[PDB]
Amino acid sequence: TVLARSIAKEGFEKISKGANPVEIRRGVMLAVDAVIAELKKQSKPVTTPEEIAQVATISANGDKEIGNIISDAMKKVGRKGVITVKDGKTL
Amino acid sequence: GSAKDVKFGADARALMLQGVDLLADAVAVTMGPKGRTVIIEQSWGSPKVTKDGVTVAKSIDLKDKYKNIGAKLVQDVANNTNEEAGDGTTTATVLARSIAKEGFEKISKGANPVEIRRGVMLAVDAVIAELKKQSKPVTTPEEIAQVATISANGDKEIGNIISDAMKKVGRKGVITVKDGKTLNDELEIIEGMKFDRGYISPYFINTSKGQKCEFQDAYVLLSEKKISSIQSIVPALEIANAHRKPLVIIAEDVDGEALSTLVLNRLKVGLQVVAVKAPGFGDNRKNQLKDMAIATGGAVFGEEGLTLNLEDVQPHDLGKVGEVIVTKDDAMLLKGKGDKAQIEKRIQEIIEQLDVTTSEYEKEKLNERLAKLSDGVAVLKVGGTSDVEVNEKKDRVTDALNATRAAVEEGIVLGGGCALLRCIPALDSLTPANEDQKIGIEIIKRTLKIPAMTIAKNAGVEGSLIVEKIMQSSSEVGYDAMAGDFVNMVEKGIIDPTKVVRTALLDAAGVASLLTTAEVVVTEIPKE
Amino acid sequence: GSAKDVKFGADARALMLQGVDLLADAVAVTMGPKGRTVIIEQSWGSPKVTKDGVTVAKSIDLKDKYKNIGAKLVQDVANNTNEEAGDGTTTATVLARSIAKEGFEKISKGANPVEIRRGVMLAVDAVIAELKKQSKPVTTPEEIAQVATISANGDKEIGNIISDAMKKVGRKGVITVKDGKTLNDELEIIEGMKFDRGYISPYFINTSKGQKCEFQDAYVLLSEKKISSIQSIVPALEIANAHRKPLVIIAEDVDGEALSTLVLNRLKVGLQVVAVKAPGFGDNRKNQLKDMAIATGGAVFGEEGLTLNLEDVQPHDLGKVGEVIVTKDDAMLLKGKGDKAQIEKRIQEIIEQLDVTTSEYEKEKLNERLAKLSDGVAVLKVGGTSDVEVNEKKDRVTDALNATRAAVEEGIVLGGGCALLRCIPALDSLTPANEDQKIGIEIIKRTLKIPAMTIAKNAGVEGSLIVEKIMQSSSEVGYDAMAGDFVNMVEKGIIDPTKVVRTALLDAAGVASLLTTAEVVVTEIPKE
Amino acid sequence: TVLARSIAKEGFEKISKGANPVEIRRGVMLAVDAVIAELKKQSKPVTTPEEIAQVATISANGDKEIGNIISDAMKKVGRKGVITVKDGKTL
Ligand SMILES: Nc1ncnc2c1ncn2[C@@H]1O[C@H](COP(=O)(O)OP(=O)(O)O)[C@@H](O)[C@H]1O
Ligand SMILES: Nc1ncnc2c1ncn2[C@@H]1O[C@H](COP(=O)(O)OP(=O)(O)O)[C@@H](O)[C@H]1O
Ligand code: BEF
Ligand code: BEF
Ligand SMILES: [K+]
Ligand SMILES: [K+]
Ligand SMILES: [Mg+2]
Ligand SMILES: [Mg+2]
Repeated sequence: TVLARSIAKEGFEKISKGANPVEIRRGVMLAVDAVIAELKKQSKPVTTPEEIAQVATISANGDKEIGNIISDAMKKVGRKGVITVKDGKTL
Repeated sequence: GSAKDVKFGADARALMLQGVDLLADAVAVTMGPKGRTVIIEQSWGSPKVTKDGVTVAKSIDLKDKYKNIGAKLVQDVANNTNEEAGDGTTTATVLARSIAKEGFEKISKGANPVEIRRGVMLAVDAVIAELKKQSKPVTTPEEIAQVATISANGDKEIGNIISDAMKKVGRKGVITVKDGKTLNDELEIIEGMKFDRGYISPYFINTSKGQKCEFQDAYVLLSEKKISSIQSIVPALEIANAHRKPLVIIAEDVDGEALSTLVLNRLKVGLQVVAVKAPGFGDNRKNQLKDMAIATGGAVFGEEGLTLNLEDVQPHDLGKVGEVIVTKDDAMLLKGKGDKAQIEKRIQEIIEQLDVTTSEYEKEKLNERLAKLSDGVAVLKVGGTSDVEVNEKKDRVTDALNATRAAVEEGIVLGGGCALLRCIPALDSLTPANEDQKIGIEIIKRTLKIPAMTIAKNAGVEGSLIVEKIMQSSSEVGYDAMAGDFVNMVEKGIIDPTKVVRTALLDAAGVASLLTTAEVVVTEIPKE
Repeated sequence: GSAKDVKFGADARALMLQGVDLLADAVAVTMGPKGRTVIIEQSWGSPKVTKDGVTVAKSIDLKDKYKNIGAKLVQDVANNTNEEAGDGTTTATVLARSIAKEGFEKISKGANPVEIRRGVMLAVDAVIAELKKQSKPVTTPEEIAQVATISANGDKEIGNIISDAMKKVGRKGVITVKDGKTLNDELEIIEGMKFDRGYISPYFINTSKGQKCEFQDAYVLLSEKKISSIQSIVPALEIANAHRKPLVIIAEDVDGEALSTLVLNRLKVGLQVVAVKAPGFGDNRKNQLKDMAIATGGAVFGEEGLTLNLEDVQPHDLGKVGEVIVTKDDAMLLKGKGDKAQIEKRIQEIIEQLDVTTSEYEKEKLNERLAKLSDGVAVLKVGGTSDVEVNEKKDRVTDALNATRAAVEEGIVLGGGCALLRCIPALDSLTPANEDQKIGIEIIKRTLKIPAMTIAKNAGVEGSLIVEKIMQSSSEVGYDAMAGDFVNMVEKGIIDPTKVVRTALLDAAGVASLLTTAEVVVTEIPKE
Repeated sequence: TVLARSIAKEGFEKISKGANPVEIRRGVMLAVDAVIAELKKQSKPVTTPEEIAQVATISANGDKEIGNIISDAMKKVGRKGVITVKDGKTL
């Protein structure tokens, strides 16, 4: 959403009388294609079960118990197994 | 009746022209390259984002009764052009406004607006007679790629896909567009026959693969009504087992008894059979099973007034196919040995049956029978990342696709507006019968400049200045509004179907020149 | 009951006269050449664009109760004239207003409005008695073309089409207009009989064309009640196959059993048959099948108190037709060999059957049977590019077509208003019985100038100046408001039916001279 | 006045976020200095008394009596004399 607003805001400024927004669009998508082409180069596969524990901990807003539970559940079922969450009752 | 309100003379003319000017200012921005999109609120979900000048015109409905009269009559122009030609609706709306505005000036007390109407139509007849002279048929498959590329807002992928789809299917083949799912566009050429229905029992799977029943050189049994009993089904299988070939059973349905027979002989020693219901739903399948029969060479059984029965079948009475592929939701027959000399006679029957009638549903399933039977159809799955995007590109693909089919039948002509600008010298030799018809011819002479002028205006340059320098120039020279300089056209690849140019002009002039003959306007009271 | 509001004297006169003036100013602009169209808001779709002066009048309904009374009473003038003659409705509305205005001026305290009414009607009687003297029958087929050309707003193509259609069908033949599809107008002269009903089973198509069954030199089987069984149908077909001619089966219906036999014998060896139901709907078809019978020469089977049965048929008992054409929605019999000496006796029975009765629907289908049978009917499919245009051009075509059919029965007279202007000398010899009757005669004497005056006005010239220079001129001279100069009329081709002139005058004077006798007006309260 | 609006209109378009209106002013005055310096080159002095009648005739909305009257008044008083107008009474 912040990326959407930023492209909207920066787009609703350059619209003068001589600008072609449709070509600006073509350039926007050329740039997006090239940048998602760079992410994949500097990407690296996740191999160790501690990288699973880190990915979980970060997107859970830094809750480290969540990271250990999700890493444990994914070790005992497989990284492409079926984990599913429910409304617990305990504390 | 309803309490009404009347307005006379210049006051009413002004209000309607305000309605016209609004609806045309809204649509004029979407013209040519450097044209611009229009966001329309959809009442239920996310909005539309268009560039087509009918989605823009049909949406805009006005509060005031007099302005709405102007808007409605412009919707009628944009709509008549869309149905008749498929592109050129913005070209129509701007030509319409120009004829209304130029008309709501020459209306003095002594002017005869009806004779002016007659002169306007004298001018239009001469100009569409001049377009047809300077027109030329579309011949090379590079000209097809060009027309498609132009009407798609200069997207060359659209031009190549449509030219490719039209080379492998024929210039009058059947191309159809769908909401794609991937990110890129795809050309899928269905070759052969297929209907949206799978095998009944998941025991016919002999593939050891993705849930398929797969045969080669099979027989076909076509039944109109159900196969209820063991009695009716047994003779066909004796034939199939005797000749030692697989068998497909296409019927309205296979009852649990005949079904229990089929599954049994499949699971033990291993007779090769498989069953599917009919395409459907009612009266249609009766024709469509008949189509399949002559495509493979055989007879539909249980027919109403032939009543070919199942109990007396014979091996020649079964259809023959080279290979059969059946999944859980669809069956495909590929290489029917069906005496092509007779299926062509069939095709000719179905094509006249559509030229005769139209019901939007009989003609729908009608084209289904041609496509399913004829030379494989092309389908175009368009890409995109979000929904509103796909609907835009899909509006452009269809306008690109309609344009090419209107060029192959009626020739091409210069683009950028230069098609009409190159007709004014035709108007300069008209000899009007009186003063009023002279006014009309001058109305058209001015209006022919509007298309080129509105493209330069949208490009950000001076409109009339570009128009003047074109007319001074040669016959093949005109304005490329993207590159922003003058070019030869056909060498550069800017062309439009002559059909779209002439129908756009004709539907606009027709409607507009009648509005300008008005003197009174009667509207319902706006109670609340 | 409902709370009401009363108004007396000059106040009510003024308000009603305000309502009359508005509705008549709206329509007066649509008079003669150089008249101008009027756009009416339709509550649902694109608006109308008319020039007919009743479509303009029946729409205008005013908010105020008193002005609306004026409007309604002018609407009733315009409508009485249309139904009686079919053209001249603008002519009536301006005459009605002129008698109303001149009447709400002479109403002082000592005047008697009802004797003024009596004087007006003495003047009107004298003038329509003068029209009939200066009337002359229309004889040459060129005067037909002129009457049409004039009342169609000067469209000469329309005049040639209606004159041609009336040469090939008879001056009292049956011409009827339809919404055409092409760009130009088409005259189609239907030959024989045709009814709006097609074949039952789509297996009788032997044309390999636009879904037609086409026979030559066929038999006809006319049945009043259904053909249910194989039993009743077989003997007729044995006749048809033996004589080796096709057979058509017009019955109330063909039940599925005899139908199954018909379809069977068609699809194998190939007996030539076809079936259609009766025209309909109830008691009518009983007469129309009998009409069909004697037109071809045969017998209707199952008749009530004759009950000709199907099982004992004979080849003379079947009708014979030279050519048979049946499509998916309509069948046409062309050249029935029916002993013309007897179909003529039938015509005489049906024409006496209409002179006796009138129900607006019994007389409707009555005329359907006459036209269908003898001289064939003409249809006039009108061109145009958009809908509103076709609807406009169609209002003008019908007004021309009503004019020609009202001229061939009651003669022609000068046009441009000169018809009435050449009657004023008749009023100058009336000797009124008292003062009030003199006022009425003077009212009409003034009113007779209104038509010529309102035409010149729309043309942009001085109305009354042209009217005077006409009266000073000879008897054949008057004003061509298109060319803008004085001409002989018949040599120039400006003429009008005497029927439209007198009925417009008579319906206007009739209603207007009664409005002017009013002293009180009672209206419902305008609650909300 | 028409030249002013055209400069205002054309000026209130080029004002984006990165444009410098004050430097645009400097260029405007560079252009104006350059153009009034070209007028003075293609200018020519007025010598004949018919060109006086012509200038007067033009700026008076083409009233030729006015042009001749002002030429006569300026022949009889000097080209830098004093002419002055009053509310006349005659026709
Ligand atoms: N790249 C271009 N340069 C100049 N003119 C063009 C170009 N592309 C299209 N045009 C012209 O613009 C007009 C608009 O065509 P149309 O399909 O009606 O566009 P729209 O769909 O926006 O109305 C056509 O007459 C066409 O020839
Ligand atoms: N070309 C013409 N020149 C002069 N008068 C004409 C011409 N055409 C029609 N008129 C007159 O105008 C009147 C209007 O004709 P009609 O069709 O009844 O009126 P409307 O215009 O309401 O249809 C008629 O009396 C006719 O004689
Ligand atoms: F808006 Be386009 F010319 F159809
Ligand atoms: F409007 Be017309 F006089 F019928
Ligand atoms: K568009
Ligand atoms: K009229
Ligand atoms: Mg379009
Ligand atoms: Mg009329």
